[PDB]
Amino acid sequence: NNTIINSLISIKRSNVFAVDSQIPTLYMPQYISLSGVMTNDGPDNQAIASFEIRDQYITALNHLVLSLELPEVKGMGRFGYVPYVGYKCINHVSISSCNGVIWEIEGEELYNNCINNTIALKHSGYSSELNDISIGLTPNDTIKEPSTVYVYIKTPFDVEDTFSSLKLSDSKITVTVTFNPVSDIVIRDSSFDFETFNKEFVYVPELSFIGYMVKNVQIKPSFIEKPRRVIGQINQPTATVTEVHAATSLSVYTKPYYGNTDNKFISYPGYSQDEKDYIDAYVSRLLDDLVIVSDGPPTGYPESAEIVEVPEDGIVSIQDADVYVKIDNVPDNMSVYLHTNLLMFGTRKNSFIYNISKKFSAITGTYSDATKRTIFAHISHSINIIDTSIPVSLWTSQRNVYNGDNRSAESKAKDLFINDPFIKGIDFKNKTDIISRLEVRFGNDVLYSENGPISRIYNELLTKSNNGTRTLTFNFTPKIFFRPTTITANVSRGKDKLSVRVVYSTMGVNHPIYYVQKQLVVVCNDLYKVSYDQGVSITKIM
Amino acid sequence: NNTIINSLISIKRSNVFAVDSQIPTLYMPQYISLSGVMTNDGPDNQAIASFEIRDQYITALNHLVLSLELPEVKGMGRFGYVPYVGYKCINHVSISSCNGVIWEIEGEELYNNCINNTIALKHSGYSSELNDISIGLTPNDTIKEPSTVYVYIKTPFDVEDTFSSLKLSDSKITVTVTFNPVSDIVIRDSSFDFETFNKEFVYVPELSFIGYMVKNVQIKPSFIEKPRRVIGQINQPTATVTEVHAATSLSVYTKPYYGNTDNKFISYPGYSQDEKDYIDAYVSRLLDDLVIVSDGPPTGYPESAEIVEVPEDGIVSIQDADVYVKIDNVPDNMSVYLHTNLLMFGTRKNSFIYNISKKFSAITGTYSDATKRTIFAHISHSINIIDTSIPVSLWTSQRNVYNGDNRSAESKAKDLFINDPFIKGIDFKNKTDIISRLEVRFGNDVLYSENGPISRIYNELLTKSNNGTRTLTFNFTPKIFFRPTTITANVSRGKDKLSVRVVYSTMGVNHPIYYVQKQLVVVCNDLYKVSYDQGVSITKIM
Amino acid sequence: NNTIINSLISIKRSNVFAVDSQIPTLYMPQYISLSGVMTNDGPDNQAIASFEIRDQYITALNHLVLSLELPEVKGMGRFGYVPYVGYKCINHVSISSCNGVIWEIEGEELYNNCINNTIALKHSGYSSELNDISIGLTPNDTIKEPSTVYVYIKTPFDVEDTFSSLKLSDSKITVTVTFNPVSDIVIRDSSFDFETFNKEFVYVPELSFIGYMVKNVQIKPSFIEKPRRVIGQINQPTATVTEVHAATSLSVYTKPYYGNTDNKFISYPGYSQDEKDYIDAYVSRLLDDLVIVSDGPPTGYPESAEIVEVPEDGIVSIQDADVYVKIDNVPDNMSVYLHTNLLMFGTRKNSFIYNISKKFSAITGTYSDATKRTIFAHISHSINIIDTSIPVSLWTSQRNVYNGDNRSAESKAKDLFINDPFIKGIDFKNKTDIISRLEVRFGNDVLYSENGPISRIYNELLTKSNNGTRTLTFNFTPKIFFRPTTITANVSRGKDKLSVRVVYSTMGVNHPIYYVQKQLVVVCNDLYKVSYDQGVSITKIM
Repeated sequence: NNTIINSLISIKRSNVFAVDSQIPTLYMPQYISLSGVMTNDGPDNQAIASFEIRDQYITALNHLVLSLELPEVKGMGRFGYVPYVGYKCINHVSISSCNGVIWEIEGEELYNNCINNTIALKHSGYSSELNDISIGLTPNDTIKEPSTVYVYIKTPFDVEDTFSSLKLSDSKITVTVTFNPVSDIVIRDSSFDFETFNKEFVYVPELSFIGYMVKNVQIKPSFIEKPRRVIGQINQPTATVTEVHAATSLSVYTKPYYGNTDNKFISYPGYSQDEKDYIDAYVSRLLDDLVIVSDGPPTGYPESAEIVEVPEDGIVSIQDADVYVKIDNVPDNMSVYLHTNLLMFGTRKNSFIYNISKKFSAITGTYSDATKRTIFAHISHSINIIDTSIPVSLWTSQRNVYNGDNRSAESKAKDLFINDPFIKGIDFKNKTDIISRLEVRFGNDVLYSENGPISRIYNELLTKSNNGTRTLTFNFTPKIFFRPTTITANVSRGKDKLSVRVVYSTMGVNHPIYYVQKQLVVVCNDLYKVSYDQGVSITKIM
Repeated sequence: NNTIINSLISIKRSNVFAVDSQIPTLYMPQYISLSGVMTNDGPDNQAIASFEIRDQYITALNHLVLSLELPEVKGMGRFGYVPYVGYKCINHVSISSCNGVIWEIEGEELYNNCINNTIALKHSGYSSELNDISIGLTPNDTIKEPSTVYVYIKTPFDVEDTFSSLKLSDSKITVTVTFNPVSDIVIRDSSFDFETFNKEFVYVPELSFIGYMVKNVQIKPSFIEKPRRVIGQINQPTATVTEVHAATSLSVYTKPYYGNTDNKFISYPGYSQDEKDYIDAYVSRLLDDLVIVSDGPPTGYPESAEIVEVPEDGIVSIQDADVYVKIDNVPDNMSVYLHTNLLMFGTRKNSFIYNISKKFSAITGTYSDATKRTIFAHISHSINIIDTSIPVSLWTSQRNVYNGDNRSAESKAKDLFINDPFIKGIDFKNKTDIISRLEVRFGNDVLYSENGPISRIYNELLTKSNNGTRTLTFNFTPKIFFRPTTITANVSRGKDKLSVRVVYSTMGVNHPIYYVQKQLVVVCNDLYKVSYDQGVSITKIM
Repeated sequence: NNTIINSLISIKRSNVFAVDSQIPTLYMPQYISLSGVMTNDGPDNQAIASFEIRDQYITALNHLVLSLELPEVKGMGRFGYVPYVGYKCINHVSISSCNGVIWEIEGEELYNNCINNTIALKHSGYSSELNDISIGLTPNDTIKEPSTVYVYIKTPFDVEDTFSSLKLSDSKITVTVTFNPVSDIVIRDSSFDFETFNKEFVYVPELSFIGYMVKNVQIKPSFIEKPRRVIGQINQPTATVTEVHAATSLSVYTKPYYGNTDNKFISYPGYSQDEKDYIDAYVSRLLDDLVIVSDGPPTGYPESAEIVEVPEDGIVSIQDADVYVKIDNVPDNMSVYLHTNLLMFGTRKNSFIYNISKKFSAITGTYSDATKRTIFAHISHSINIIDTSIPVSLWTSQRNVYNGDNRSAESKAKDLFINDPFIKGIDFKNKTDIISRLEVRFGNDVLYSENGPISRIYNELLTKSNNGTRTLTFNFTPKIFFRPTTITANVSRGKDKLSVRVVYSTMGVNHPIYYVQKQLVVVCNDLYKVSYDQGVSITKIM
């Protein structure tokens, strides 16, 4: 061993075993919490909370956390909050000064920036207590107990802590939070008295931040990135963000538009949010009408329903599709029935039929004489996240030549209103990639084009995220310590804008998901200079 | 595309594409492992392992890892290790030189610092193999096979690798590990011969660390943070840490005190540690006594037990509560019975009753003729984490007007001794927040006060942790490269101390968990200067 | 509160609230994707894709991503891709210039470097769509739909983004990807027409990278680490990497060699890759032959099979082992049977026996008259990851004194060919540590020796990984900004090499897994200097 030590044993070297331990600026942090001023004026009387931060001792601040006291939900229907309820109820956030807006973000973009922060996401409300679809039995029954959720309003001032902090520069800072209508953050059946709930519900907010009391602060200018959103017209595959002079990134995604529907869906998995969870919740809801053990032909189904007695061999053939169903402990007086067309969709009477019953291979279970119901054991099916994301209105579409919804009255009563504001793609999990081509143009010249989502793969790799978006990043320079790298305009050559064009993929004219309306969302991060001369001021880089 | 590359094309610029690649200090790392010296003197003859580090070539060190050789557990009872068994058996760790203690930590605080390190936590012993509750059948049977567990003793010397490393100078460094009783790290039934196990069990430790052999080390002074904790009096909502002169943080949490009990609990979920897992383990244990299938009235239950035959409609009414129990394949000669008061608690006769049977709404299952038992299918219940965290001693408490434990002898035999040293709150998962208010005072002046756990929300956000504590951090300055920012005393004004006052929520005099004793835990991180002049020396900042 | 802000209120201090915001090098990033040139000119017509990056505008590059287009798999057998299919089909990657190879890696080492990057791993092909063992029913049936996977080729140029980027000193850079045969990345039964699949399968690659267009680049030299591996002779417990002059790390692991077998295994868990998942998949496959309900003695099993009728008390004794099997709803004309020796191994008659039936304690379930099969409720067993990792060839081994595979013809038909190239250890999860002692020698001198895998514990702790390897790291100096610390050679003493010796564990008294052939793997990271005098050049540090 000693011979290797002697093999170890003159150049100028950097000390990697000691540090010169520099003394920082003298400061003292403090967690400050303020109650706001609530306003409900004009646009559908929307809720706006205003917080004024004016202190001679608060020199700088960062890490904004908005808390919300959710009330006790009493009643008789089925009710649950959407996952991350705290983020979903934020429509817009705006930080301002005497000189105007310093930074502002749309609710969905704040969520998108925090999507990879599991801690922040939990805090906003991701619990079985909140997200499970609870049931009221009596008019005085408690559906949900009161709860407090915490929303981390991630800002550019948190990146490098004290270094990136917002300096107040002897000015009043006003944080303004615009809320989404409570209908958005709630999942309910028709049975629930939403009318009374909507009237009585009030957002109860409190803004908290980390304040810094700094002795002899030496302020210098900085740069900030402001996200700017462009939502295209319904089913328009283009968006243009004008006046692009110094952008650090460009993000592209799609959103479904459910305005052509009642926002009612057959099932929701609640707290369990995996792709398998959405599917299982759906299959579970259909099974009660799909396999019926009755004496004799089942009653209470539309005349359009084709309920067939299962043969001795257990195989029911629905055209090309074969469904094997074998139920144990069936009474001698009863028979096993299969609903041959629970949900079906067709463009013409001679067209291809999209039938949900055809999506089942094998159904096995045991009948309970005690509870007079079937307890399914093993199911073989080809159901997917797209089926679970079909608004019930699209099965009943004018475009559908058949009845479409052949379920029982009971099943239809259990349908849920889902108005989740932050849905992407055409499914609840944004699994299906509906973009075949992406084309970005700086002016009239093609800046980037792709077929596969390589820009999404890079976005996920570079940010270590499981939920990325097709993103072009122009800045690979360290934040705060350097002026960000940007795509830079040439007004003379008319390179004032970024135009995005997509080429969507298609399904059969016979799949209800074909009729889901899409909107293209383009997000641009513009570079701004922060000056602290006469209070806090921001200037667009040009 | 070329017009955009021409749109890209004199200011002083920082090179972001090249680096000057500076030569570091000449060193050679080495993984060194040492066997210690075991001592069992004085306080209940507690186990203390001592490791002496001194090598003409070891210049500096970091990343301490304690290996523990767990023996083969042979015998007849039910036995399991606590999750993260390696951390749980550490009572205290102390690094010291000829000049005295350099750094020391209480076992629970070392665990708290490593709670967000999933890798370190797995290494300490978190598996099906160690943490499941295993069963012995013969006196020579193997309950547990031998295993090695690795405990990462996180120190302030690992933060910035070689830069933050502990320099040994020429002094002898002594690492001293104080071990908790084996009783603490084991979960067992009464059937297990713990008496023989306790006598025969010996901690078998080995300390490993990364040692650096540095040629011509140039040592400079440093700063280190030392955690200091104060445990309040049983049930007292106050604690004070005296002599606070330069603290970087203050943390507040509570701990249950189970000294007033036998430390016996009805159930443990083993390796599965989710809130649902604790609850499911509990429900599973109760169900065997809760719904009985017998010919006729069930036998072998206390006279105080009220077992009722389930009516034809399947609904059994226990006062206000309605329990629906429908079991399939019941023999013709037998009936279904419900235990109306399995577990009961009352402080007064003909007054409020905490009844565990009332916590069930629906119970379905099928009777097995082959194994003469019920295989429960679906259970609707309101059992919580608190219920699963009630010691069984409290159900039998002298406060209790009722017998309380109306379970079978068989059920009671399956109860488990749990002595896990690192339990927080009043439940096994520290879910229930028992602090309504927190008030911190620097001297006589209020430094901070809160109602909601905002300080915990910030602690979780700032440290990216799922298991935070109400913490006030005063240092937001980068570690190692800067002198930490601290709350600084003014002895003249009497600002020598930090006094914590909480306000506890209450469960109610008729809830068995009301009788769980609490302890306030206040943790203060004091700033210290490290000098390497005459061996390693530390000096408290004042 | 104000008295504490006055308690806050001259030394030179570092500004922690402002930054001088330095302007970076003027650049513009771009995501570039190129189609390659496919070659199959030996050794065994192995597929080699070549990508040439020659651009007057591309100054530097990093973040290489290989996309592969997987075709539609049509046919009749059972087929599934291996988890992380994208990484598994890479045999070798080589980046080179006019001056030769700059950096190259063996496919397994690229995977090992990316094993802790969950995002990259998902992208390469980890999904129920890709990894589930799918079934074809007709010769025209679609087993797998077409899919695209993305393989992140992690290089030393991504570490510090633009700073660590590969500069192209106006030279053509050629990326060369060598592909493993498609057999390696596929899991199939005998029924599948692999012959036609292998003929028709073609790798369809596309290389993507982040190019940087830099104005007035100021290039400086750098250092790079190149992984180099040596695979020992079959069952030889030693390996030696020659010409070691400046290594930053040394890694040691073993690989099973399944060449002495048909690469057929009884079960695979598909997408579900937990240790429990592998075990459950295995137990599920054995159960159909383990507990038989027939009239009367079961038929279609080898004469060597010992199938016993389960007694009234339900307990069947297989020597020391007791198996309790209780099946419900068994017809009056039928009996319950237990296969006493489903799989048995021995190298000597009337000596030790490894019997898989003996690894079961209890088996319960209910017979379905409807599907004429047993639905197993609860199983008590002692089956582990090793048992699921034993090739069927070892049961049929010449050394085996018994028949070995006493399963039904049906069971044997469901066996799967697994040729996963990146298997470590002797089990599918590399859980079992088969090294009792490790000894590393730099020349003739012992550099390091250990018994337990402390080097693996440190590797996992230091890199924050769940799947580490026994690794000695010599560099603890920050990458890019410093010349890496290395173990240095002394050619005179013959310290030119690193010689590793291992003592494999006996793996138990009579385990078939002891006859799985092992290959000791040693990986060395050699330090290379990157120079740009004329084009891009590398030089091995000596």
